[PDB]
Amino acid sequence: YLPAVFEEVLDLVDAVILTEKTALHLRALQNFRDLRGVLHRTGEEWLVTVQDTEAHVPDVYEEVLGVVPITTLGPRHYCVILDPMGPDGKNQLGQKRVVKGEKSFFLQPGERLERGIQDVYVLSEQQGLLLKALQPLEEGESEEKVSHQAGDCWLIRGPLEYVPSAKVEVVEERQAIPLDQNEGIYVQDVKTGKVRAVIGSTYMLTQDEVLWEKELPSGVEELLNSAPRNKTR
Amino acid sequence: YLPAVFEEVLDLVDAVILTEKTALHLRALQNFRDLRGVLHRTGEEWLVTVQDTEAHVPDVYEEVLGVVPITTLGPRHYCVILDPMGPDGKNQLGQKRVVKGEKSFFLQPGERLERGIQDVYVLSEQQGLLLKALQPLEEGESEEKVSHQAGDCWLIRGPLEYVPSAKVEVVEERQAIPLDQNEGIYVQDVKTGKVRAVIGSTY
Repeated sequence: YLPAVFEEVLDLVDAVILTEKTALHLRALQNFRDLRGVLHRTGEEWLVTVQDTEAHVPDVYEEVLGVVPITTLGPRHYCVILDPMGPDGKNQLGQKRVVKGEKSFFLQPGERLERGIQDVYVLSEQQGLLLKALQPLEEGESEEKVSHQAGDCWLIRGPLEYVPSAKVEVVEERQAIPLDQNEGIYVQDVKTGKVRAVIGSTYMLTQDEVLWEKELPSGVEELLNSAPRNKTR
Repeated sequence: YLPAVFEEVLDLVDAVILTEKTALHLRALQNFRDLRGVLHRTGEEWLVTVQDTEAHVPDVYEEVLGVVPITTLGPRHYCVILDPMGPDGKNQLGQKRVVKGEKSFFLQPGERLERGIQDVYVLSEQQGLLLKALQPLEEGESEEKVSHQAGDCWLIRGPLEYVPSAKVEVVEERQAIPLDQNEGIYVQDVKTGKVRAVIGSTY
């Protein structure tokens, strides 16, 4: 290319190789159309991928930001995208989206993940999850398909795979209570304060229950005759 | 070859010998067609083998990455290929494939193995494997051909050969319990907490 008398050469541009594992983050420096003829006003940010071109060229009206990696959610992985791209083409700022199930995408412009690629909750017959409805009376959208108030809590157990819905928060992992013949623990139903003693077979704590402490007034060294006895047992 | 006035010689190229035990990993530097006339866009990566040519030549539009060894799975060997090449011709990123049974292939571009050439589980009448369904209610695809929930666990025993399916994880190797006349151990059924004492024969 011979530079004309009126033209001035600055430098060569290198079209960054767009692979399946990478995407190009660009931003408009003025109102124009890119190589594919797409309307890009000043300030707007967009992504470029293999679907568009195998190598897009940093244009004079395009500012390169970086290289977006294909956020790959494995078969038992999930993530919570903050400020997710709505259908209108703007970030839903102050909201969040949940995605999972062998999916793979590029993180849309002006977004991020809460934790970033979390392991989908998988829990057996002896493993439970205590959840809390932080938002409002969702009768659909949860495994049970039942309404949860906005503040209360509940427990989900059974051999299944759970994931934090876009309304709820996980409180704790209900576990660790195996009982046999002539053995048990004390539990207090917090809602009513009904202290009781369950014995016999293995028992997981119902949503409103919690381990209760039974004090023995100077009768410990008698019936215990090194380790401090479990006063909830 | 006499270099013309307008042409400039840089250096000689050596076509790397493609054997049955080796494959050539190449990548496109621009949109073009290779010697065999195959469409290769920029950034794309492909493999070359004895099936194509006995010695393919690093071309100017081809970038040499390395030499892929034929990953040879023996008669009692297996492997778990991460990001396996789907039928569309792209890596299924975030997934994995299981292969075994005297097989031998070249690792497709942008892939790897979990452990890399594992010994297929072989276990006698006194050897068991505790497994855990990490994923969802697979009624087919396992030896038993029965559904497993997603989180529970089960045991497989008997004189057979097992392999980790593309859904399950091995927990432990059930073994080490031989009993005879007037001998036994205490066992607790964790699901119900039913502590009991089995005696007599091996269990």
